[PDB]
Order: sequence, then C-alpha cells, then structure tokens
Amino acid sequence: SWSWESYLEEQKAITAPVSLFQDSQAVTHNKNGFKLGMKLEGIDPQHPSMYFILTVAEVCGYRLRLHFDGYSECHDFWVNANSPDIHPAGWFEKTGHKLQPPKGYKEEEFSWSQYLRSTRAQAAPKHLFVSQSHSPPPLGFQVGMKLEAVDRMNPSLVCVASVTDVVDSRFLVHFDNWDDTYDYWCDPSSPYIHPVGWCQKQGKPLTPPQDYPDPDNFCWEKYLEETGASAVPTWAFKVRPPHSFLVNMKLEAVDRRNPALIRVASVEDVEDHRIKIHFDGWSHGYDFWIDADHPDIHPAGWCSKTGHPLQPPLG
Ligand SMILES: CNCCCC[C@H](N)C(=O)O
Repeated sequence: SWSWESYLEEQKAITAPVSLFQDSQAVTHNKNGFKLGMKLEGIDPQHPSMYFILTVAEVCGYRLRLHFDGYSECHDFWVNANSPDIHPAGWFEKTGHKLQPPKGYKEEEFSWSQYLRSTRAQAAPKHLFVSQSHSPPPLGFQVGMKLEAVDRMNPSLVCVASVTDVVDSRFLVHFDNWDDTYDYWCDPSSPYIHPVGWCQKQGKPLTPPQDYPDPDNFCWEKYLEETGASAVPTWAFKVRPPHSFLVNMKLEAVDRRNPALIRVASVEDVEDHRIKIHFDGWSHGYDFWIDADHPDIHPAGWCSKTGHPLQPPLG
C-alpha cells in the first residue's frame, strides 16, 4: 500500500503536526455507528437555516453521504460522523425548530412514527450525535442580536447581520433582508464577525441590508431602534489566534470536485486564518483556499486510522 512514511522520505517533506488541527478534525478513535438507511435530521448546506429529513446513503470510514428524502440524488452530500450539523429524529420538535417535510408531504402529514413505518426504516440512534442541544449555548450570542459580518462568498463585503439560530455552542449568522443562501454557522471566535460599529472604527465601508432605503445614510442606532434589536455585546467576540500551518506541510483533504475522495495534499500558501490546498501530482489550477478549521482537512494518517481510502498523488 502507499505509505506516508515512504512518501515523506522520497519527497524530503514533513507533515502538518496534529497540534495544528482542531481536535474534531484530528480525532480518529471514534467508531462510526451510522448505517446505510438510517434516517435523521440535518441542515441543508445550501440553505443552512433549514432542516430536512435525511437518510444515510453511504458509509465510508468516519464519514457518511446523506440523501434528502424524496429529492434528487444530485443534492447528496458528505459529512463526518462527528458533524454538528446533523441531529437525531425528534430534535427539531424538542428544540423549537421547523422541519421541512420529504418531497410529497405537507408538514402536518409528518410525524416520525408514521414516516418510519411507511419507509420501514430506523432512525439513527441518539448517542451517535455530538449535537442534540444539551450542551451550553455560545456566550453572549442570542437569537435576534445584530452584528457586522463578512460575506464569505463576497469577502470584500462586511454587512449588517443578525443571529437567527443558536444550537449548542454555535450560532447562525444571517444577512439582513437576504434569504439564507449567504448565512453560515460559526462560533464566538470566528474571524469573520465583528461587533456593531466595527466597520466605522476601521474606516472600512459597511454594507447595509438589501434594498435598505437611502443606503448611503445607514445608521446603526437608528436601525436598532427601528428593529428593537440589541447588538451582540463586544465582550462576546473572542477571535481565534492565526493558525500555524506553514507552506509545504503535507496533510489529507477531501476532494472538492468529487467529495467521495480524500487525497494527499500540501499547504501551498497561507493567510492568518486560511490555507491554500494543493493536491500533490495535480494541476495547481485545482488549488483552493479553505479555512483552517474546516471539517474536511485532516492530519496525515486520518484516512488509515478511520478506515477511509486515501488517494495517492496523481502518478
Ligand atoms: C450578503 N451579501 C450578498 C451579496 C450578493 C452580491 C450579488 N452580486 C447580488 O447583488 O446579488
């Protein structure tokens, strides 16, 4: 079999130490208890504020492929078994969230008991989920508070934002007057969020809510008065320290073109909070920037220890 050890010798290279990764990205001793066919609840990666009924369509190592019941397979997506974005059947009900029903169902025609009987399926057991809303909420962040946030799809924009959901230790950042397509989950240390008035103290422009009247003259105090909303308090923002990944360090990363695959990778370039991934043996055209805390990058040896195939360098 291909060997990391042999590869490092051949390339005179080094791996990114485990210490540079979050424990969740590095942990390999947890068993993946998810099984083909089990059903559960989870957010739609395309619409992060929404919850759907999902079925385990494939299991591979410490990862699983999820399918949106009743919908096209083209919507399928992969997550790690320790994902905080999935929850046990019944979770939405116990936490006050809304659940979009499977294609073909009206929301009232939905009850997990009838559904499971009609599909002769089993709901994934509760003990397999890291997120069940039993842990503490993020400090200082409550649904309804306002803040300023970088649009990660348009990073040159720091917009007026709100906290619209809180699950365990994370919260959902929402861009005022847009749908949820630009929303993202994060924690108090995210380098993409700032307290109200940040843009002003920085001399950077602030982007007001979509179609806000007379945008050129947006005033936070006025908007907060209009909405009766309060600003996330400044003490709540505890941005994380820049990561310590150095160029040329090697690691393992999920392929962004074909998520089923994980390949041998190297750090091509770095920023304070992101690293540019290069897939050994492939064109640099495939190189991509990714946040250092992304769940899809892991230390060398992750695939082997978890039982997931690792694609060696092209050629
Ligand atoms: C939260 N920011 C959203 C920015 C969307 C930008 C896009 N060009 C548009 O105007 O549709």
